[PDB]
Amino acid sequence: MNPFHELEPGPEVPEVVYALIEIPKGSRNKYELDKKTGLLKLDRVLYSPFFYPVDYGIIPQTWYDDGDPFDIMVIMREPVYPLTIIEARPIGIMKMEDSGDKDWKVLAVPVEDPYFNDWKDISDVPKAFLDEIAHFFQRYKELQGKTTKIEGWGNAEEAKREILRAIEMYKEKFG
Amino acid sequence: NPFHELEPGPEVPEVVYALIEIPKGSRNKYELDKKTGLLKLDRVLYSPFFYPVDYGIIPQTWYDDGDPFDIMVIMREPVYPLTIIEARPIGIMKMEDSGDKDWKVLAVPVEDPYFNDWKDISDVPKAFLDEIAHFFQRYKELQGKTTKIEGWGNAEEAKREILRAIEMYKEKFG
Amino acid sequence: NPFHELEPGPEVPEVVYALIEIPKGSRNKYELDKKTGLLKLDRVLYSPFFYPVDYGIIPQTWYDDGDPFDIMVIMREPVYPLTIIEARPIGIMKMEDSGDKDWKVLAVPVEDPYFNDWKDISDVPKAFLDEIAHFFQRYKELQGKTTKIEGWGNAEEAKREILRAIEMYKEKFG
Amino acid sequence: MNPFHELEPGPEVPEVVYALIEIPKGSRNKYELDKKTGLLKLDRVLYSPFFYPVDYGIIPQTWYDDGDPFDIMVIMREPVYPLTIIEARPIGIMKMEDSGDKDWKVLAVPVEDPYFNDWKDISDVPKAFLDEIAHFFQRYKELQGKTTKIEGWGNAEEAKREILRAIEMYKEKFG
Amino acid sequence: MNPFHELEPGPEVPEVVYALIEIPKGSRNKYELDKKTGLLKLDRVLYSPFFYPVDYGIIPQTWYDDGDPFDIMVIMREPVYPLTIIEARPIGIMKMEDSGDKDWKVLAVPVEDPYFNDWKDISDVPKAFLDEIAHFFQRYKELQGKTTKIEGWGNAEEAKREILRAIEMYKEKFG
Amino acid sequence: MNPFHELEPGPEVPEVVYALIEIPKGSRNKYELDKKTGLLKLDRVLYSPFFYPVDYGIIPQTWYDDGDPFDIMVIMREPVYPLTIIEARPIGIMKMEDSGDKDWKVLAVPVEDPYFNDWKDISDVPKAFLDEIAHFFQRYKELQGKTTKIEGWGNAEEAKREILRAIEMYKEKFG
Ligand SMILES: [Ca+2]
Ligand SMILES: [Ca+2]
Ligand SMILES: [Ca+2]
Ligand SMILES: [Ca+2]
Ligand SMILES: [Ca+2]
Ligand SMILES: [Ca+2]
Repeated sequence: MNPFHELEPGPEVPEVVYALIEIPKGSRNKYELDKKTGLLKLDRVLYSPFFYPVDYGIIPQTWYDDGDPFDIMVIMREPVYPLTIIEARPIGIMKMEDSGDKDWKVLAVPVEDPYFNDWKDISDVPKAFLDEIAHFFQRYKELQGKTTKIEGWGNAEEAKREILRAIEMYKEKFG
Repeated sequence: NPFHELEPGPEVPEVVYALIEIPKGSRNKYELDKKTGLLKLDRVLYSPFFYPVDYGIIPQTWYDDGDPFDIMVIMREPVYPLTIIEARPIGIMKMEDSGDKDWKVLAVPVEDPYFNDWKDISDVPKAFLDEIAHFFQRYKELQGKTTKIEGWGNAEEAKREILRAIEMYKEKFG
Repeated sequence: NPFHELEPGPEVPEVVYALIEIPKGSRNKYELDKKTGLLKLDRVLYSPFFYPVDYGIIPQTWYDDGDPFDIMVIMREPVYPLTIIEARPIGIMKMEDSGDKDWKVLAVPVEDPYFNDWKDISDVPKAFLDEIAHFFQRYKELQGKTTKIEGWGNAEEAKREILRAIEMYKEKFG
Repeated sequence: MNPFHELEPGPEVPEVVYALIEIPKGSRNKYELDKKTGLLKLDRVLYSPFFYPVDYGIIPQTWYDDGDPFDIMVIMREPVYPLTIIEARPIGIMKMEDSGDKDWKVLAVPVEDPYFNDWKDISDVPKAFLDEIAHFFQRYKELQGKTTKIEGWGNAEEAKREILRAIEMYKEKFG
Repeated sequence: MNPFHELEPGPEVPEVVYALIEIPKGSRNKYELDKKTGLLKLDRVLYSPFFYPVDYGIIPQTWYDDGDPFDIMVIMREPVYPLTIIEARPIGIMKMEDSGDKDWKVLAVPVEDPYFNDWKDISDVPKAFLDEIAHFFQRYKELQGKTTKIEGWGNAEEAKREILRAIEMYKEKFG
Repeated sequence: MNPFHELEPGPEVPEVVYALIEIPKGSRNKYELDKKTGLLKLDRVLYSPFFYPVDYGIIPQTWYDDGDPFDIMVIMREPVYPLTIIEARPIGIMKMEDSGDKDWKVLAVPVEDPYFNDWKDISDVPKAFLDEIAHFFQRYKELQGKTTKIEGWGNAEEAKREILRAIEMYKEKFG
């Protein structure tokens, strides 16, 4: 069974969504979901000594403008294992373009860690942390000759808007 | 869902399967999603405690608290979530959590020769039993929940409860 | 011995040195050997709890409990024991341990821009303060010791106590 | 169901095969796929304080002379998680017998780590590294009283021929 | 200052000794104390994928027949850092010869971990654990062409005897 | 006191030098020796989620054009602890400028890991690995607004000449 197709986008969209984690914070290995089988697959080893600064994954049953499931980054104190489901509250969105593709990514916090109880919008995140995430996506494919453009951060309302768009796109492509 | 498809064990109740959800050393509490059988984050423990054992469930069991029967396996090196271990029950922790009978089997892996002579609760260092009981006594304290630890039962008692849980599953499901 | 040779800080009490003894995530409790200044195992915590912060002492301080003044530094990645960190005090945990005044400074590292806007106790998520207090409330429970947590003071109060501890050191030693 | 039966042997066999990893480098726990459910299973804890020196798994849809799927060892700088699929280039083969059975193992490098771009055959591997792998397999079951015999290393050409034979054996026995 | 010369052999010799740890359990790197300076030094990387099964170090102010400080192995649940002092209770001794040298090693438990409160003699240790330690020292230098002979285990009384011998030897060589 | 002043530059300079490690591979924390006490000090947390790709330290009793001890990078398979001494063979040198200062760094392999026995010059290192190290230094201070310039790599001969120059500079400035 392919988790991407079988799980709902979340229990209370768009206030609480499911994040299906593919890459735990601290990994230099970039994993993806195998399209056919739903197994974890190594996509590549990052060409530079950078690590994913957040737990990284996808929202099930979404589709985005770049022709992939919609990506979500979840701030976890202790990283989870790949293929773990996290109930996540979206708090913002990173706007960026990768080789002409709109490759925006939702930023979210776990609902069930009380540490983040007061994080509800992009302004609640330390600025240095946002910069470190943006710098990662700006440079992580530099040695592969790819250029990415970081366009800035959007707030929680914008993230939620985009999640609803992505859910609709999925329904139109597969349903 | 691995909970339904796997047998309770290759030689019940002397050897059961433990389906591990939480490796020793984790502060994240994981459970199985009941719809899909994927691992799911239940919560992050509110206190800086870590699971002192690999923690999971015995497949095709059901217990008084309306959940699969819990099992704790002592592993020298923790396994990954969703790993099956063949485990020998050596005892049982008796506890209530918010008025529900929430007993948990203590077990050792059959395939680690380190534990070959552990066969009953008396073979476990007492400081180690204390640390496990203390974990369950306090790990939900900041969530305002009360747990009562009632003590430890021996291997025979553990095995009786396993048989009871295997029967309860058959009733409720088929 | 690093405790005696290092100054209390480059800009007391706004910036102090923390000499780390125990990295976050350790179950082993380390201290400095007073004769040699080497790291020494004090004990293994009796319960499966881990230090929720990097834990150490402020050099050339002394406190009411007859020890160097304790400091807890919030580090995203833990450091190695015997590492010096430049730390900004943002608060103070008030607690008694077996009748001794055992207060501990809470601090953030100056050189991690993540914490640039943490300047007082109100900037810390309350769940995090709770988890620290809970650790010290229960970590010696199985050793039969009682600790009393009296609450948190703010940055100004922390800095006053640091000045007091720096003076106490000068009295007792030279 | 069971990734061993559902996945193809590789996207471009035998030049590029899939390695389905069961044991990450650094593990003292020896895991195997439960061939009923396809879940990871603990087979044993190694009796000696040795760790797997490579990420160890099987090639899907293969069968070998010893009556199990064909083993593959992938050199990863950062170990992956169990049940991860890696696209791998075979560069050689370890010839060994375990309890009288032909228990040969493919040695491979990941296609998507540029570090190994110039590793194409067995002669590209540091000799000390080949020795460490062989010594592990020579001794890891010694306290269990089993005997293994290390017969040496074959080159990439030989490894690829054996992969094709294993693919054929699977077809005859199941397909 | 050199810790080997400055620290006493222990607070209550031979019932409780100091172990100055050089190698934490799980390390493949073999560290030693630099003779001149007392700093940690890499001696070698073990040639095989084996890890030290115990925290490993020396007793300060001792000298043994093999012309080195007397070695001690401490069973720790969580490994310590190098150059950490542990108050340790000797419970046995491993008898072995390395290239003609008597290279016996004390086995000990930490006084301040209540897990080991009842471990007082060699018979309290699981047999499989003793075997795993012995197998490690039997084979860890095999690829270096060295042969070691394991002669067996002695009890707590014998360990204590040897500690007293080693303390006296030190006094005669340096004092 | 201060290992930087007490230790010799190496046992057989410039063929074999001592590397005194300050930062283990994998660290995002940047450590430096406190030049008053010789204790390890946190200099900064890197502003970006990058990790040191090598074990990083200094050669004792050296001084360089940028007014600090000469930097050395040691390739270790398993990282060591801070303040560990490694006997290292120089195989090359990274030429770079940091804020207008000549901040060149020796690249070296450990003498006592047989894995690197055949690494003797810069051409023996996989090109992707040299690129990853250079990219780290090109970008690791970008969010601090500092600029570094990577000028390329020199061979073992050049590295050894620079080591001798640094040893001489130390003598003139302190000795
Ligand atoms: Ca995308
Ligand atoms: Ca239960
Ligand atoms: Ca105190
Ligand atoms: Ca085989
Ligand atoms: Ca010896
Ligand atoms: Ca420099």
